[PDB]
Amino acid sequence: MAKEFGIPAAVAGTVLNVVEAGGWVTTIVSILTAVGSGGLSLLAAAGRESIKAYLKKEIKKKGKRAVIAW
Repeated sequence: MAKEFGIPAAVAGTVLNVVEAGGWVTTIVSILTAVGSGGLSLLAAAGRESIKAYLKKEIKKKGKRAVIAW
């Protein structure tokens, strides 16, 4: 999230913590839209898939730490 979307670690970690805690899609969308272009780009990358499901799958694929870095 950091290297490929320019989302800072503190925001990225917050978002992934919400994902892992089973938080609401609305919360994730609000944080990502508020961080600006990087968050908008990440939402775009998810396509039509729920941003929650998309990040869940990225965490499964790469591990949480690597998703933050990404």
